[PDB]
Amino acid sequence: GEVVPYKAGMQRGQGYNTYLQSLCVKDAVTIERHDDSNPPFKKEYYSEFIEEYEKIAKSMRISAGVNVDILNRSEFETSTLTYEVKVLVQHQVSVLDKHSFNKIQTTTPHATYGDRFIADFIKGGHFYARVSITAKNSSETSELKQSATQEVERAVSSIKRNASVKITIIESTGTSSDLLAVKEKADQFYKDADSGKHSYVLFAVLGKYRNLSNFESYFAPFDYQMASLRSWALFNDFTLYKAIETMIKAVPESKFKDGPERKTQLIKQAINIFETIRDRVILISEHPEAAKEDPDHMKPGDFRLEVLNSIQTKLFHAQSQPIPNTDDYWTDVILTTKGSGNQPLFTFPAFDFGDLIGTEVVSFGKKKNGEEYNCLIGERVTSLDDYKELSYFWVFPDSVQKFAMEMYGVSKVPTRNYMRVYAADQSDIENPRPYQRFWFYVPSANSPP
Amino acid sequence: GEVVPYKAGMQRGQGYNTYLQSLCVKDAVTIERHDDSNPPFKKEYYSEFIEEYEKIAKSMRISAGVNVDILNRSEFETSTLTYEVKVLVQHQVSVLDKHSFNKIQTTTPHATYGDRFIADFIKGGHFYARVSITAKNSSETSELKQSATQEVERAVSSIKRNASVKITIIESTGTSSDLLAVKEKADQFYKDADSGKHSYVLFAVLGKYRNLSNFESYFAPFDYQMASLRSWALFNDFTLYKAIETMIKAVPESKFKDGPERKTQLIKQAINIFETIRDRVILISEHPEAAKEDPDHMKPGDFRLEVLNSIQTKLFHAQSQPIPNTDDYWTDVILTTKGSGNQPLFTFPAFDFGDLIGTEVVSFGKKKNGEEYNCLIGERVTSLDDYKELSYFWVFPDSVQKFAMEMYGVSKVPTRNYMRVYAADQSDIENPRPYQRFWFYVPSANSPP
Amino acid sequence: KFAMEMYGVSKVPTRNYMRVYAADQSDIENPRPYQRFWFYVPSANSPP
Amino acid sequence: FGDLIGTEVVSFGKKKNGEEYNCLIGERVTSLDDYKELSYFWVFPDSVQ
Repeated sequence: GEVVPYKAGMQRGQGYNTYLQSLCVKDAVTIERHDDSNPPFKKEYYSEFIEEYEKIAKSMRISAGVNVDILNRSEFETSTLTYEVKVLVQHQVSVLDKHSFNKIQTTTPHATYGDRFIADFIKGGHFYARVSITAKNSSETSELKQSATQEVERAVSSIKRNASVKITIIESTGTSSDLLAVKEKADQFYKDADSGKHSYVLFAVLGKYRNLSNFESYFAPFDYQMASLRSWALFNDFTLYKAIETMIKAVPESKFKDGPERKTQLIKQAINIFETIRDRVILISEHPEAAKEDPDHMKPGDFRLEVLNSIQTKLFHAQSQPIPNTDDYWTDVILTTKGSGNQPLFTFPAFDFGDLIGTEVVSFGKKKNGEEYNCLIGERVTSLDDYKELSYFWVFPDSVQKFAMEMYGVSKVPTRNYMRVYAADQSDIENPRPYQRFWFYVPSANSPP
Repeated sequence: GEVVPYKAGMQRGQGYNTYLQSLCVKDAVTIERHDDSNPPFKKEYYSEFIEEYEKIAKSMRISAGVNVDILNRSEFETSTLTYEVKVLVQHQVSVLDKHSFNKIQTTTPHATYGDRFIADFIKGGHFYARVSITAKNSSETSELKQSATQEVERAVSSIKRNASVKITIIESTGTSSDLLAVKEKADQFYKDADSGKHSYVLFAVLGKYRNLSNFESYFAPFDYQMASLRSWALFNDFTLYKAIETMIKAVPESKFKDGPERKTQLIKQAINIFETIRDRVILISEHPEAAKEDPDHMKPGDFRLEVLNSIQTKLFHAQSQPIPNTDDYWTDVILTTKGSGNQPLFTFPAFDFGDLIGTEVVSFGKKKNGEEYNCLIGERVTSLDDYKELSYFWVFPDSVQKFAMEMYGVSKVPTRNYMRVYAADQSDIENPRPYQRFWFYVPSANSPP
Repeated sequence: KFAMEMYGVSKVPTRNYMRVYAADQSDIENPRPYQRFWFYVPSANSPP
Repeated sequence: FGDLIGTEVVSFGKKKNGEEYNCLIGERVTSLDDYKELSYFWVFPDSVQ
């Protein structure tokens, strides 16, 4: 605990609850700048100027000998210029400042002051440029034809058509011939740093209230290093529980098992237990010694299981299409519509809507311009043009505890797009067949409702 | 104890607990700068300007003698310029300053003041430049053909295509023709030092509170030289224990022997004994004479052993593939999948996941574009292109106390990629066979659970 | 419980013979050529 | 093993590109290229009481 990423609203000289990573009382510490001078700084400058692809190819074809003449010319020019710089400036914290501690009013000084204060801000800067000057593609051409009666033919002529200047400039600085223009700003940035105008807040340096001279032990600051280490299993469960609030809200009503009165008490059940872990965290602020007690709240895994159990599913009954000129070899099409003469493989619950994290879609790509069978995970037809979604449905690419244990694997024959989807094994993954795209797990019906 | 690497947040004139290497009260010592002048400095300047690879090769081929003509030209130019400088500036500590000691009222002056204070900061600077100007690769070429009826053919012409300017500049300085531009900054850096603007904090000089004139023996500072020497076996165990906290956290739940209730009490057991050694260190601060007492905490080795004992393993049963045109010679393939006609060699627990420090992976490289058998440790197929993965699994490259005692060695035949992996010996290392890549130890099943 | 009955639009490219029919959820899944749009009309079975 | 002051290593240099037998004290094969290692072991160049 010596640095922390900048968080907007930070005010120099304020408490910082290093465990909760929140912000605390402002102006507890007054820093007097005895000397007005920018701190020492460190500079970097990586620059590239890629070759000048200068290529002139020129033609001169003449033929004469009722006398005829031929005079043909050509001219091809190229010029690819590229540029790139990256300037990094990092300042330091001045060593000639005075730190003091001001007294505030709270019967709970621990929650007001916190643990550590923001002494000085680590400042810096950044630069990033790219110039892409495209070729000229000069195309000077010409033809002539003098037969004897007379004849002239000069209907051949063309000129350059190319000029691309792509410029990207990314800067983080402070207030006080395109290749060359970028260079001057890039070089001026180097020289500008020496003037010490590159004051952009990057990091904050933390200091302990004990080291303050003016601190006469207004309180006993906690040391959260061990408390944070012990209470890590709880911190992760916080992010997971917050994420699964959006699980319930995102999915619509028309795909809940119990119907109307399932959204609210699933939403309320998650938030009610979100309170239990949030107040446990707030309790650790008052009593870091309370980190010993084990959690007394339902696991995110068990509650997540409860979420998926109450979700309707689609019975994607894969069917083996029969194609002529095939013996003991079928064509597996995963379509929900019953077919005639197609052998059904298996009928299983599946997810026909997104908004359920941990799931990805397997959208078959059928050529509208042809008949090729494709199977792309998380890649719809919309990426390409004139293709058809035989079937799209989100699924779990990986297994889950006691829910998604049965397996499905995709295999394709390069010569002929006969979809070969079958119940694969951990060995099909270990030793993959040619053109085997992806494998996915589907929920097991053996789960108890 | 005279110098210490800079630690951000350091404030001139503050206590320093040399044993704990932490920071203590700020502004215990006030340093008055009687004279405003930068201290004497030492400069270095190492410079290289590599040759100018100037190479012109030019062609002039003519042939004439129904009269024909041939006129061929060429031109090849090269110019490789390289540059490099390294400027080091180191200041000194002024000898004409006054040091004083300010009183802070505390019941524990030892833990507040510490042992030594930060008198002056050793300042300096740095420079590092590299210019790589690539060749022009001028390619002037031409051809001509005059047959007698007439004929002209000039369809041969090309121009230079190369211009690379790689610039890297690394600077540590203070606030107040690319080859030549770098030189001016490099030379200006030399001249800039004379003005004494190269004030970058590098080292901190420590002073003893006893030598202060104003010190009337406010306390009796400890001498931690002997205490630190005695308590070194404990300091190492600290870093090891902190490292193995991430051991447990990194590895997932699905590869723990006891399952759910193994992560938390393995995590808690490590942190609980992390407290015991951290408080022992904090106790040495109050009582350095307490360095005599031997440790009363479990060894990192024994606790580490406990970590690996509770880890599931993979039974990589190596099998000898039979290849035609081989007598009494097989092909050992280390694959977990049972094969037909392949002789199994040994079946052993192994680690199929990283996140366990002290382990490295042996990822076979199988040519997807061919059939070559490869065996690269810590080097996957991803480095190359079109290389199927036979087997990858992390292992201990070295032995461990009473866990990893059985050996495996890799040998390969240059003429034919017949993987020759066998139970090697310590002498197989001493005298290695040709193309023998690596040897590794696998856990011994004889360990008592 | 209001709009449950379905209508679907289909058109023949060669001749513009409007082919609008009572489609199904599967007609959406596997659409015929030049089938433009499908829409639901209120069901008279709703109780007033 | 090193780490014992007052000791130096005698690392035989065997040509991997050939068969020459070499014996260099405190000079391993790493200084040169393609030299197999026969034996390396730190020893006292001088006597001790």
